[PDB]
Amino acid sequence: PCELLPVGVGHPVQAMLKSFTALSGCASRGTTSHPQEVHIINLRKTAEVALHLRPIQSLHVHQKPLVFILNSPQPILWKVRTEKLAPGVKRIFHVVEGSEVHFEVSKSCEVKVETLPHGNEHLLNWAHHRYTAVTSFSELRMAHDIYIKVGEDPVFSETCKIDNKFLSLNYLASYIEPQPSTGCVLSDHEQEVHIIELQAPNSAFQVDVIVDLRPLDGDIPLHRDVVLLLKCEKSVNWVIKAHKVMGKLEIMTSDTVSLSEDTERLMQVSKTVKQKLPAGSQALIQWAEENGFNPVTSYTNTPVANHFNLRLRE
Repeated sequence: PCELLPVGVGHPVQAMLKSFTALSGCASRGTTSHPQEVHIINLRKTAEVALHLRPIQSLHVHQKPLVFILNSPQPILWKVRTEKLAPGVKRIFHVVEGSEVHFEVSKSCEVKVETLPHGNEHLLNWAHHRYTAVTSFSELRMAHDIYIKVGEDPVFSETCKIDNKFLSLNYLASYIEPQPSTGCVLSDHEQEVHIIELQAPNSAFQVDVIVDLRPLDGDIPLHRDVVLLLKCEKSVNWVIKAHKVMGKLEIMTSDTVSLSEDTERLMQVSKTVKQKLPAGSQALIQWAEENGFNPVTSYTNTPVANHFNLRLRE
């Protein structure tokens, strides 16, 4: 009695794809002997971007003058959020026409509108003409939030040589995109059994696929037993993150399973034993019903995702 269909917003399982948007970059300690730090962001395709700023781990407070060169193909409204950045310090922002910068405030700070080149090397050259040395360069495929850790890190060489394989935890951007699925809702004894069949987690091997478990409500914690049948064509590590749900948790899969500390505390997780599950909705619902997991609540088939939001009834 499972009529498989493209799922709607009410389906209990909602798939998402999380990704880091870095394309290329560099970092340098070469600004140490210069009066200011220069950080370049080169964004690729009104748009709003939150720019989170904090010092590198080896610094308690950051007080060195800052220069941000914020390049984008279309205008952007920048929202600057800072933590442990000393007030009253001269911080400059170079943006494109139509772009603006807003802060969580006039005190040694200005926004300059520029004509900026689009090529990475040309933008780096534009910066070298105004400042002798640059602290970081990050080319990004887009983003909702950009996280920059300011300060001259000693691990870096003296120059900024852009590299398409460069990655620093100091300069990161995150993007989360909802993904479509097919599936069906079928239905008891304060238990829910959910079958998630993922075709691909993104060819990055043994990557994490998060299963986030919460009440649909969000304000009221639930007493519910949960059974998860997790199947993937590729090798994945299923990461279980339960919130505001207490009960038995049974996981059926041939893959490895990581449990969050909150999950092990909230729920009574049965020792996961590797289960060889069949493929397809028909064979998976039948397997569940034959191994004492009755009734099945839902089945979800997802072509691509590395994050699932499972919301339990009431």
